[PDB]
Amino acid sequence: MNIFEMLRIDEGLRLKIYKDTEGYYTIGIGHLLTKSPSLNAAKSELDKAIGRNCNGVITKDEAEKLFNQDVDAAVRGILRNAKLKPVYDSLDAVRRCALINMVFQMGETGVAGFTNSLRMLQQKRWDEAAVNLAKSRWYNQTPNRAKRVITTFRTGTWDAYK
Ligand SMILES: [Cl-]
Ligand SMILES: [Cl-]
Repeated sequence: MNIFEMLRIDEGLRLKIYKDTEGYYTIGIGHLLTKSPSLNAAKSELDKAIGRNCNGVITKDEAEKLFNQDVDAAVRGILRNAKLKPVYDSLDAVRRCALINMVFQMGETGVAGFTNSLRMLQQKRWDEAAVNLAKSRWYNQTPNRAKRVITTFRTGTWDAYK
């Protein structure tokens, strides 16, 4: 299993503008378009993203293209971030996927806000980091996904996804 497969499980795939768990306009594989209430602001962001007139709908190829860009951007952001980079470098391959997952869903900033959990992952205190990660809005708002990512951190295997 790889990052793409993991995130595809967590975000699903939709070819028409949709609202995410938070009520924000999204398309494809978790590609956030806008936080603006306007469906028109979304359609416009969509056209800009695709470079064509989409009218709120895209093909699977287009969805996958956006997906490739988003994962690449997530990874490059972690590698450029002073707070994230060191955690990342310290982890094993599977657990690195889990940090990418969080950054994809919640942005660099968000993640960088989990100070204490980050410190615990760095020290490799798995069970304790797991407990701390759960004490978050993230866990309360999307418990099944959070559980999956959290289990990945705790065990270092893909069991939660299998
Ligand atoms: Cl809490
Ligand atoms: Cl969930």
